[PDB]
Amino acid sequence: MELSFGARAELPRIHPVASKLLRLMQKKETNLCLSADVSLARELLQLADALGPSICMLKTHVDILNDFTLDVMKELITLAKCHEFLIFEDRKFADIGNTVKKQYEGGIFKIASWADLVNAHVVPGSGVVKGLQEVGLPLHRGCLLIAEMSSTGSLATGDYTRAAVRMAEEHSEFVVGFISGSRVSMKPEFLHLTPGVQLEAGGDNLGQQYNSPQEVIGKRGSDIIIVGRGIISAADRLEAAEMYRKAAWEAYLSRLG
Amino acid sequence: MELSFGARAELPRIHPVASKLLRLMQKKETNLCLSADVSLARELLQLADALGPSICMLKTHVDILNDFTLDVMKELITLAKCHEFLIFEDRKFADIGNTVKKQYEGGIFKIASWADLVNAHVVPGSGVVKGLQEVGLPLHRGCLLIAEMSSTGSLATGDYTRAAVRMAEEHSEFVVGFISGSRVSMKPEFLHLTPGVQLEAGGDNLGQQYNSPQEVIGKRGSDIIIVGRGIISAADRLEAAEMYRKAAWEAYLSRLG
Ligand SMILES: *c1cc(=O)[nH]c(=O)n1[C@@H]1O[C@H](COP(=O)(O)O)[C@@H](O)[C@H]1O
Ligand SMILES: *c1cc(=O)[nH]c(=O)n1[C@@H]1O[C@H](COP(=O)(O)O)[C@@H](O)[C@H]1O
Repeated sequence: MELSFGARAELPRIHPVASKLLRLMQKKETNLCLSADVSLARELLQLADALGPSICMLKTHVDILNDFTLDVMKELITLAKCHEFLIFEDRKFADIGNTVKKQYEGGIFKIASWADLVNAHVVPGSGVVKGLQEVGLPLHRGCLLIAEMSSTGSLATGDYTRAAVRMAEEHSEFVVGFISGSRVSMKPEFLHLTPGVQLEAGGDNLGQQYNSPQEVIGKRGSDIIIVGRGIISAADRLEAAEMYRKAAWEAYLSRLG
Repeated sequence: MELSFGARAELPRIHPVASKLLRLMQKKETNLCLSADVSLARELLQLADALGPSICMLKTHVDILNDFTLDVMKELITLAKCHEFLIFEDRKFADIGNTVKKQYEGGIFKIASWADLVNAHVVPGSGVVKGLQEVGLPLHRGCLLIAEMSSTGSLATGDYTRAAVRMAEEHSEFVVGFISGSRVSMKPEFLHLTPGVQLEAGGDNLGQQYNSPQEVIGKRGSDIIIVGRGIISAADRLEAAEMYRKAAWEAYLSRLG
């Protein structure tokens, strides 16, 4: 039974951050997450402001921003609130629980302070979730687990993927979904976000593989497309965002009915 | 056919960074890596200077330093050059090649500018290495691949571990060894570094598991112990560093002859 995003936002077991996301996706007719892979704060903020109305989420790698400051993140939060999107830091935590707690809370980035969502690899065991959870829980944050990767040679397959799904189910108080190439859980309260998405066929020279919105959302049953270069490399990033938005939304509509 | 660290440093296929590390290990009679998990630059620099004579390597998590600057790294390098230890940033890269490249060279940390060694998870496939290599090779750096983890429920086992070893052998121009719990390659050009080490049996509250230096170096055939809290939490950190050094060094001597 396929439910709309709006309905899924009202599921009994839904995390408040997931419900906030699903509600705005429904309101704005977007299941597009912009992967804002830029190195300048000015470009990041200009993108967030211009594309804000077209996206449900903005994915960051703050560790590549050459002029990061917490004030940059303050201005980002302002735009997120104004245009209604969540902020997802793609930190891909992959260390023991005691370490990731500090990497999430502390340092120069203070990620937990501005990021609605973060994600984690499951290779260290559930301790990685337990550690992030100690920080994220009171702050009403959520976490995505990396069940599959988009890159050539990915070891996130078979039993590895299954362990990711189990770990998510076992920590549903904080884990709100997956980074994956397709649906991996049948529980509707879990979000599926998919990177490796472009309108055109291809990859890059460093192992990335691309599939289309239609394939990923329609055929593979994912919820949200994550798109970097497909948008960022366009001359007009707003036009490109709209293109990806309409693709992903219609693919979702067709799956519904 | 086991060779001393001094002999391994001279092997024809040895990477320069590994050779430099092996020679100072022999000179100083230390196969101890200090895990300097502190949140203040002052404390990082203090520990590095005080414990420098006892260690072959200092392992950092620069993303937990509340007051990182590149000047703090310039100074760390001064101490490293004075006391003769390498700097290892335990960044645990786990993203696609295109992204890790920028995370290694760029952002606020400029890791590649100051870290002799970094490490990477193998889960994304070999693109994670090819990306890092593009930055590391020009800068004369080395990389360790994460073949096994110390934590409860680690998925870095069996075929995953084998994939890590193959990935290393196929990228021997940049990969100089492994993060592992035991010897996983029979090639003497590769280093093995093992975290999860304490004199006493135990673990932490978030999935860390500990084995002793004698078990890890002696029985399991690893080269270098990585120790954080075992030293930092002791009342006398110098005496603590010396106990771990002497344990690890004696275990190496006994295995050798
Ligand atoms: C994360 C996990 C994964 O499996 N694949 C990925 O590509 N990523 C991150 O998503 C973004 C893809 O951007 P693009 O290829 O559309 O430009 C990127 O930031 C990568 O780190
Ligand atoms: C990295 C990989 C691994 O498998 N296990 C690890 O513990 N780590 C890192 O090593 C350090 C262990 O420190 P301690 O438990 O001796 O204090 C820590 O920095 C962890 O991130």
